[PDB]
Amino acid sequence: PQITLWQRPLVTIKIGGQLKEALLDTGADDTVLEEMNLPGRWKPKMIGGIGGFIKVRQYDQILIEICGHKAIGTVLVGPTPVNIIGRNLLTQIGCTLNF
Amino acid sequence: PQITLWQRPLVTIKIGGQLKEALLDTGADDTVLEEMNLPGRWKPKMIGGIGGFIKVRQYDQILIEICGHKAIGTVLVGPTPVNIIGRNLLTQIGCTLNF
Ligand SMILES: COC(=O)N[C@H](C(=O)Nc1ccccc1CC[C@@H]1CN[C@H](COC(=O)NCc2ccccc2)CO1)C(c1ccccc1)c1ccccc1
Ligand SMILES: [Cl-]
Ligand SMILES: [Cl-]
Ligand SMILES: [Cl-]
Repeated sequence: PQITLWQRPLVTIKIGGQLKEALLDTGADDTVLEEMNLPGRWKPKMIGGIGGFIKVRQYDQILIEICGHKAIGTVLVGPTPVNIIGRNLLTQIGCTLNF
Repeated sequence: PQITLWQRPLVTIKIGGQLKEALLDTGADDTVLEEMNLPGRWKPKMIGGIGGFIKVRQYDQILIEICGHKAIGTVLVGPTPVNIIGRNLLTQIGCTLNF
């Protein structure tokens, strides 16, 4: 699809068999989701946002569907104002910016 | 142009006669630039994101040339870690997400 930016680019994602709403964020290098359960082991990661740095849990090779496109990659879990799909997964779904 | 997401979507902007580098951020509702002087009246605002909030100055009706395209709108100025072009100006240049 072609998504305009008059409103927030919120889409449905599917992870762990559940639907969630998430923001397509070209300013984010990584994908960060609000508190949830994911399988396997996690590693520590510090991420910097507009307000400062936060600790998150890094899970690798996680299956996630974004706006109907399947991806398998790194998902960070932590305190975020909204679920964000960052460039690591936007590249997997073939997303570009155009003007 | 078609801007890839393999790297951060950084472009050249021109504002107040100054050339700067800025991030095209579909996850940002607003445009926020690192500390600089702008003409006219301003009012304070708090903007939130990962890590919390930052206090910024809000200037309205500001002219910005983004990657050669003129856009007018509100520009926030404060302690952001990177210059961000948010949706309020991305819409003006006809920027869309495509996949
Ligand atoms: C009242 O309205 C808001 O509070 N709006 C928020 C917003 O637009 N706020 C905002 C406005 C102007 C400039 C910068 C920012 C802050 C948001 C931008 C988003 N992209 C980059 C995200 O990049 C980072 O956080 N840095 C690195 C990183 C790496 C991996 C994963 C995430 C982030 C930089 O921050 C918004 C939002 C909040 C609640 C519900 C829906 C949306 C939001 C918050 C946090 C993340 C994404 C969006
Ligand atoms: Cl990844
Ligand atoms: Cl505006
Ligand atoms: Cl349009």
